[PDB]
Amino acid sequence: KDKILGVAKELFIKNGYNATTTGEIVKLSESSKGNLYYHFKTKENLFLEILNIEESKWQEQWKKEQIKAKTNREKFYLYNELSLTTQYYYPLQNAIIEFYTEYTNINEMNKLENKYIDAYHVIFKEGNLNGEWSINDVNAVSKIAANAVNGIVTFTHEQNINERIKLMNKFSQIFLNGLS
Amino acid sequence: NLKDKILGVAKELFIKNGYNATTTGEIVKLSESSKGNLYYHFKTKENLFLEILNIEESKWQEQWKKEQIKAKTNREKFYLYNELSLTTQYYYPLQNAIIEFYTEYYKTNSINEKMNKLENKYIDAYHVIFKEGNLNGEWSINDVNAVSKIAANAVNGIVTFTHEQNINERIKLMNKFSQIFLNGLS
Ligand SMILES: CN(C)c1ccc(C(=C2C=CC(=[N+](C)C)C=C2)c2ccccc2)cc1
Repeated sequence: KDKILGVAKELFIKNGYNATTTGEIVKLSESSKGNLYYHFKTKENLFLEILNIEESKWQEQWKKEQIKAKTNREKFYLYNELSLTTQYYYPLQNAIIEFYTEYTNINEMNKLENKYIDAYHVIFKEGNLNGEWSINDVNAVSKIAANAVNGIVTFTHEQNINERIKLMNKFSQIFLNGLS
Repeated sequence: NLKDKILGVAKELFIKNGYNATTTGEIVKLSESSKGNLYYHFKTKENLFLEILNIEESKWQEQWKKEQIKAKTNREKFYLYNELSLTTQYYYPLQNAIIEFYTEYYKTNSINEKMNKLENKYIDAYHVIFKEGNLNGEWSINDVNAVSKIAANAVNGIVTFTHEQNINERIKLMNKFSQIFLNGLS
């Protein structure tokens, strides 16, 4: 089970959903095509299970890291820097978008997105309560921030990590200064 | 037209079935050609696709050339460029092929280098906006290169990762973004 999950995740990250075949998982995970079945049934269910684990791991990791930022302003900076460095969830976004632009309401996938946006919602709601900013539509600002940061993460993979952190911090500064 | 008919047919098939499901045997049979000849003009399925994107990219640039004339200030041009990126990607028939292609070859240094040259033309559009804006006194931005990359990546994140099917709400979110972003530059 655990060899199929690890190799699957890696191939999905490296090649996306379509280019990863159950045969290719079978060959590199030392297990039968019927071994993948029963444990996972289908390629889709294996991927969705990988996403469940990834988003739980990401959410665990953020629970621990957010104590390090005292203000919600600092938490926005921190969360966005961590999205670039984390091994969890963010590395799969290209596989996730592809899977999303193919699959049949499994879409009920939207509770995976709402979780990923909810970190910003807490940040922005709590910042509202602690007088750090005034935001009337937190739901909208949360979605905008999350998807914007996701674009900065996902579309700058080619680059040096220090420069990516520098671009991201400038984004965070512009964005927060724009809530003024 | 060996090369041009393969381009047209490949485009149709990429629209119809996406990048991954479309094979070179299909492209060549419907073009009345051969895989040896496809290999000759484009070497790979990957490079054939990249050539289509370059022709399409050129069409997008000429559209923006004539559409930006209706936005008086560079501030208005920023809002418009972002809304156009969104609405165009929403109906664009090659969009799914582009996503499939990108999500497969984004970590391949060979292809991913050529993807960057395409992407940089988008960032250049933003650079012109922000530079012209500096000159016109609409804002004062020190690193126009950084800000242009940030805008381009941020706008396309909003377009790609947003799941709201309602195009009205998507447009509203993008215009809010443009407002926040520009307000942050002051
Ligand atoms: C048809 N059409 C107008 C467009 C089509 C595609 C793009 C994209 C993109 C993403 C990031 C970019 N950056 C960071 C410069 C540039 C382009 C893009 C979206 C999803 C997957 C790959 C690329 C934009 C416009």
